[PDB]
Amino acid sequence: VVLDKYGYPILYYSKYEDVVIEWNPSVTPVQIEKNYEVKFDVRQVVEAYASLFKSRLSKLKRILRENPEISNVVDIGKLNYVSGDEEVTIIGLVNSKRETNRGLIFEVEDKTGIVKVFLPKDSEDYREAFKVLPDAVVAFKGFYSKKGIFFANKFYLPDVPLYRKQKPPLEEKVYAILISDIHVGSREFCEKAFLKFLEWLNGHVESKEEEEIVSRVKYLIIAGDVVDGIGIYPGQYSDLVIPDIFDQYEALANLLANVPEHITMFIGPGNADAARPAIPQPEFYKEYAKPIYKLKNAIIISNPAVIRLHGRDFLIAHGRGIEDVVSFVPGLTHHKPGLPMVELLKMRHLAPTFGGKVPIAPDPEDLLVIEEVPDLVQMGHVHVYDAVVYRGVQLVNSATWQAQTEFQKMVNIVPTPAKVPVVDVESARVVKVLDFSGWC
Ligand SMILES: C[As](C)(=O)[O-]
Ligand SMILES: [Fe+3]
Ligand SMILES: [Zn+2]
Repeated sequence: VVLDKYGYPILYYSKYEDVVIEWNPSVTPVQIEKNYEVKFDVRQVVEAYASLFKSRLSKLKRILRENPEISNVVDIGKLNYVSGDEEVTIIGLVNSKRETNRGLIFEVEDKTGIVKVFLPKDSEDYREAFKVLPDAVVAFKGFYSKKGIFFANKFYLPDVPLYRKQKPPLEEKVYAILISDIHVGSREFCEKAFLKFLEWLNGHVESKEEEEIVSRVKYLIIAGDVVDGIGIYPGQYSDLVIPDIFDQYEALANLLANVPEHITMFIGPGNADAARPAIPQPEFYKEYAKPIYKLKNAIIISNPAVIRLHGRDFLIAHGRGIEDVVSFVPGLTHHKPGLPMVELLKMRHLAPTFGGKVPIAPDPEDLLVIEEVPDLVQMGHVHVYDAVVYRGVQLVNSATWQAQTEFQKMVNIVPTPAKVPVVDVESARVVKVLDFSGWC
């Protein structure tokens, strides 16, 4: 039985009040100038979705036009004023996508019209066109039939540039720790493993290599599902140790209060959090999440957000789009969220698909478009660790602190709890993975 305060689910144990972890005096932190900036945050800004699709198409059409190979772009509404002898390019939204034994049939839409696009079974770009999600913005080079079909010979994605200038080296080596899906309130929350991680952060390490990493750790990024929430799925009460949303954030803040003062924490919301029930999520609902807002070394970031650390762009998103990729693309699955994350980077959109459990807000501007090329992309949500480099961009899933729940077992989700990516800010790369799973 769920309860509501002003409409929101609030309720249906210890809150780590006693938890006190002090810094190890034996370890001295390396004195580095903290160079950080929230480069992008959601808060820095008839048909309900008309303005959103206009914004999405306009933004991604700009990214496609930056490809030197994309030329002779013509409006879809002008396609039969074009003779069948002229090779043209069209840019538009993938409205529909259907496979025949003879190839792929797309319904592509721009600001001027809609057209049926055919791509033959084995056009060298087929593998990519077979993977593209609907409501993504793509380009097609080909000829118009005059029967109503665009016979494409080439398919293009917004993508990331193959060549980008290397960044100047930093004065000192600085590390960033990536975590997500803590799920405080769940019986499956790896409580001891997380306490051992807080000890590790406070210089309580047993090797010299770890000691030189801990001394240089200045940033901690939390990519959503910081609490387990209330009424997220039917039967969730059976798994909750803390069945109160206020007490979940209070328990979380009591743990996060034990994060060293020299570490700047960037905390973003997820789908389990007391935040907007659609994406993008500006922040957390301050009425429920107040205890984390009061942490001295914490900065509440939006979902999505872009954090510039020492000149390196870290794009932080919860990871709702990984689900869209695994459902729509056969062959791609969890156990490896790295490849689905590459597809979102290539589409330059975090969650293009409409209709899923993935609620996309009918906002005026599409803030889910990856407008600028990041150095690192951090996502959570799927509860499986992975890391892959695509064209100099590090794609990384920060896993979870939650062991396999009853519900996860049923929907065949196999998590990799307590696996912590260690990021070298200079190269914006995962250099080590801390494994605290022995405590699970
Ligand atoms: C429990 As979940 C799959 O919403 O991180
Ligand atoms: Fe989660
Ligand atoms: Zn989630």
